Amino acid sequence: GTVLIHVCCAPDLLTTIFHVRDAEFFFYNPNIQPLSEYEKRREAVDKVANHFSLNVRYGEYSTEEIRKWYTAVKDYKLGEGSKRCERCISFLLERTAQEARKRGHESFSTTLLASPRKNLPMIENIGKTIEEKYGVKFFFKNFRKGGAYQEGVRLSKELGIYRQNYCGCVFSLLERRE
Ligand SMILES: Nc1nc2c(ncn2[C@@H]2O[C@H](COP(=O)(O)O)[C@@H](O)[C@H]2O)c(=O)[nH]1
Ligand code: SF4
Ligand SMILES: [Cl-]
Ligand SMILES: [Fe+3]
Repeated sequence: GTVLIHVCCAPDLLTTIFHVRDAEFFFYNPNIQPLSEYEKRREAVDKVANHFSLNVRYGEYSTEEIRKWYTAVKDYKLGEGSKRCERCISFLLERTAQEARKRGHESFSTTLLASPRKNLPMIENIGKTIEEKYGVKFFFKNFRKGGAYQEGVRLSKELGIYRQNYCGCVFSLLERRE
């Protein structure tokens, strides 16, 4: 009855932990470029985990791992919200479900469900598709409900947690400029 929860960023982790109790977290995001930004986001997650004694596992981040992600999304390099993001989130959640099976967790989820930008129907579709493939149950919750999003905002402010202004990939950084 344990869940492995992919973590995109510390602000969305803060929103999520208002609602989840006995979870292992999995910080895996080869979509975040460049390395300096990956490390800044990772350190914010580490700060939250130390503050609240969370159990966080950190996934692979390497030139090889980034190349695998880029292959998955390359054919739609379109805007945010399109087939490119469907491929990106499926890549992240596939790796998470793989890890969940390896570590004995019967369920998996993602803090992307707490992000106000993301498309919840798209994420739930991806999660349920991956559930069918790996036999790890996808746990869906609107993590922003119950006032948790605003609750994540005030914890982020009090803790001094880095709050990014682009989704993470190079494409989203360019779309930020335009
Ligand atoms: N700082 C912060 N970023 C978030 C949060 N939730 C999702 N994000 C990500 O940060 C990106 C910031 O993009 P923008 O704020 O320019 O729209 C979003 O598109 C999303 O991918 C959050 O709660 N706080
Ligand atoms: S905008 Fe976000 S979800 Fe879409 S491809 Fe880039 S990192 Fe992935
Ligand atoms: Cl995010
Ligand atoms: Fe996030």
